[PDB]
Amino acid sequence: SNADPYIAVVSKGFQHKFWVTVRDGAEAAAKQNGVKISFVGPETESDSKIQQDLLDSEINKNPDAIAFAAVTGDFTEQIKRIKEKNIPLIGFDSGILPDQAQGAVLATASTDNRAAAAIVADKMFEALKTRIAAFTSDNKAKIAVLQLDNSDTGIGRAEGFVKRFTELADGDAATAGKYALQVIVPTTQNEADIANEVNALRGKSVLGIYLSNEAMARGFLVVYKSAEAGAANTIVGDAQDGGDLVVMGFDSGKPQLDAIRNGIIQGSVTQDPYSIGFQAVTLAYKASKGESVSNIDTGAKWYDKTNIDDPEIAKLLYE
Repeated sequence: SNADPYIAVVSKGFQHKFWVTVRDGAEAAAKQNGVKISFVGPETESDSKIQQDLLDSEINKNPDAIAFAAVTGDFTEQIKRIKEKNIPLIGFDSGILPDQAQGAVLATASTDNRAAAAIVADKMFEALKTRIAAFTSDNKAKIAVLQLDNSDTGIGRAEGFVKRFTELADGDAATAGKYALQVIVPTTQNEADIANEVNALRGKSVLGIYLSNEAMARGFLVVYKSAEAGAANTIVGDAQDGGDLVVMGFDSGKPQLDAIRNGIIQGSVTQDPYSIGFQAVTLAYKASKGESVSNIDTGAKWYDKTNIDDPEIAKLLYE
């Protein structure tokens, strides 16, 4: 309220420790602007019904504004009510799916998925361009894209890579026509479903694999477990040309970080969770004051063995 400023932040919960850092960012912005926040989310990201309930509970408080990062599910009833109550609504992280927003979402603070994925395409092209030139139109080099789902996030993290990789590889006459991108969506983001898709990529089948999220990386790591020559379940010698698989990811988490340290994954892109949270509350606060707001791109950064322990990179990663 005016006398006791209050903004509701409905998050994806703490299944993934990324969200501890987002909370830190949010609490910082809240203190800077003199506003109390709630920071509430489901126990796991599959608990859509509890996230619906928590969002309803917060709407009922008549907060000055709401910042929202939707898990998978249908929040149209809640967003419809927000719109009717004229509560300013901000998305953050993946925010509100566009087909649910109903004209009510003023602005969103988030990573640009397509741009982050394009960084991975740039690095993959760099790594594979000489290797691809050895293939032919009748026997193309293959790069697999493990797309996490058919949501806005999965589509954008896949499309961003595909668009940029195609631009680079068609633009270079030594590579054009000699490659094919294989876009694979596992039937769920559960372990067996992802591992079973990664199984078809064994045995000198592909040159590279792009892992669109942490769940993809975990599933991949069920199957590939070493970057030593001659070792069980190794990336070494298992590429389509008998070289080593070039595998790149997105986000972090301990299994992924260890895979980068151990040389199984060449590198990944990280988001800036603190900034996501800080900018979410900032936008919400400004919108609560009737100030004009606009989408904010919090960006993404490549990380690899060379910079993983740099303090400014380390602070973006999570276990």
